[PDB]
Amino acid sequence: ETLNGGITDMLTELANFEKNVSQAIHKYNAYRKAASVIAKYPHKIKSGAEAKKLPGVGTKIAEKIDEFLATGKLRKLEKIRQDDTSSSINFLTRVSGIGPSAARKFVDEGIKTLEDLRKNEDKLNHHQRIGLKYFGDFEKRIPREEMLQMQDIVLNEVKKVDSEYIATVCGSFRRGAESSGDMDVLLTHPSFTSESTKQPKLLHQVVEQLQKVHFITDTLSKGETKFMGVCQLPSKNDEKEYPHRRIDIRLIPKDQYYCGVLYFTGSDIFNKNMRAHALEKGFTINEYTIRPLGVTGVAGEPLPVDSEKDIFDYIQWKYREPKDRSE
DNA sequence: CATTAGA
DNA sequence: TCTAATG
Ligand code: NA
Ligand code: NA
Ligand SMILES: [Zn+2]
Ligand SMILES: [Zn+2]
Repeated sequence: ETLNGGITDMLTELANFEKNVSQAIHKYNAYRKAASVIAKYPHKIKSGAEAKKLPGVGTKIAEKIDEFLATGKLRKLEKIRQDDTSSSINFLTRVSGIGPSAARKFVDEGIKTLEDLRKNEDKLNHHQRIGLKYFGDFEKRIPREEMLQMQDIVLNEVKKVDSEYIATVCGSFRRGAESSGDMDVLLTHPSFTSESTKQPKLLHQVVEQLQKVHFITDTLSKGETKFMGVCQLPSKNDEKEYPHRRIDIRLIPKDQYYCGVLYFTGSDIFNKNMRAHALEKGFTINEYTIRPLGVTGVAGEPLPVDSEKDIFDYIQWKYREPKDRSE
C-alpha cells in the first residue's frame, strides 16, 4: 500500500505507456499483473530477485525493479516522461472523445497541440468537437452547491412530463460528495420493465424536455436507453455564466432499478464489499440484480426488489445510508 | 461489459 | 460489420 508503492507506480506508468504510445497490449498486460502481484506482497521488496520470486515477474521486470531500487529513478521512464510523441499522446487523450487510437493518429499528422486541434476541426467528429469546445469546463470539478441546483431542476421537468418518472442523481453526490466530475441521472418508469419490449420515447421525452428548457445544451450521444450530454445552469443575472457540465441519463426497467441504483452509487469498495458479502449470505449481486445461490456450484432466480433496502435485508445487512457507503 | 457512433 | 470510446 506504501511499502511497495513506487514499485507498483512505475509498473503502471510503464504498463500504461506500452498500451498507449506503442500498441503493445501484452507488455502492458505484463506490467500489470506484476504491478498487481507486487501490490499485495506483504513484504518490502528489496531486490528484484526477491520480486522475481513472484508470479508474473519475469527477468525484464526485475531488471527494472533493481534499477528503480538502486537509483531513485528509471531510464525508460526518464526517457518516456521526456519524449514528445508520447507526451503528446497522453495529452490529447484528455479530450472527451479522444482515445489513444485517434490520439496516435492525430500525432501522426502532427496534431500534437490544442490549437492543432482547432485548425483541424474538420478532422474531429461530433463528440470530439464538443470535447474541444468545453475542454476546460470538462476538466472542472462540479461543486455540490451546483449539483443541488441542477438536480433540483432535473427533478421537476422529470416530473412535469410524467408523474411516473422516478429519478435519481446517483454517484458521489449521492454519498454526500462535496463535488463530482459529472452528474448521473438514474432513471426508470413503471411502464418499462424487464419484459415490455422497450419504449424508446420514455428516455426521449425527457431529453427533449431538459433541452426545451436549456438545461441540455448538447448531444454527446443518444441511444434508446442511454444519453450522454452537456448541460449548464442558467447563467443568472449575468457576470457569472456556468461551466458546461458533463451529463448522463439512463432509462431503466423499473423492475431492476435499485440493484442498478445501488450499483451506480458505489463506492467501488462498498460494492465489492457489499458484493463480497451477498455471496456468503448465499447470493449473487449484479449491476441490475440479486439472485439466490444454489449449492450446485451456482444458481439463478432473480429476486423481488422494492428498494435499496430489500436487497440489504436479503443479504440481511445494516442499511448503510448512502452517505456512509464509503467502503 | 455494455452501449453508442462511425466508417 | 468491427472498432473506438465512455463509463
Ligand atoms: Na517468478
Ligand atoms: Na479522451
Ligand atoms: Zn517482510
Ligand atoms: Zn456520470
